[PDB]
Amino acid sequence: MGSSHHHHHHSSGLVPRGSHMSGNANTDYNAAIALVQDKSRQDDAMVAFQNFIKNYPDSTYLPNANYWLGQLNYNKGKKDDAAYYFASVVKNYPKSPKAADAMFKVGVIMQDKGDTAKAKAVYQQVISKYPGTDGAKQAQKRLNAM
Repeated sequence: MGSSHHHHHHSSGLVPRGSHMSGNANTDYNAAIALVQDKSRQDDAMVAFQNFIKNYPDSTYLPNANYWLGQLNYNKGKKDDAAYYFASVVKNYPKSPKAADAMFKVGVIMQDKGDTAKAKAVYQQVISKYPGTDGAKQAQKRLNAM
């Protein structure tokens, strides 16, 4: 009918039992969504990360796992869909690098759609607004180059 969202598969294993982080969401998610980046795993990410952004509230990168999706899903030709993905993560994660990163990268699609005039300003923003962050770092090139 439409009940394809039963809460399960939350405990994968390990369960950090140290003073440091173990099973870093950073790494496992960067590994999940690295799939989106992977031109052979664009779908395997959507399945990977679905585990992250929806089924891993417990994981730090719950929001940002969507980040990697916000950039890459866009570059998948979802110049619409991930464009809002970013909007979601930049929103959700105020402290993520994604707020910058996809500010930069989804900050990129604009020109693709035709806001290299307006949205180019987006870049200028990350550089100064998101300064020295994943986005501001790469957006600096767009501020200077393109």
